[PDB]
Amino acid sequence: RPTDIKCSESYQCFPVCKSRFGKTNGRCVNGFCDCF
Repeated sequence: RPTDIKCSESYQCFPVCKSRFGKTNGRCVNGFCDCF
């Protein structure tokens, strides 16, 4: 899902998502993290 976690780039999200939610990967949609 999309969040409100601000990001400039996708590789910023990926580890945050893996850490926090335990998701497989993350990607920066419209400057906000989308984890999946």
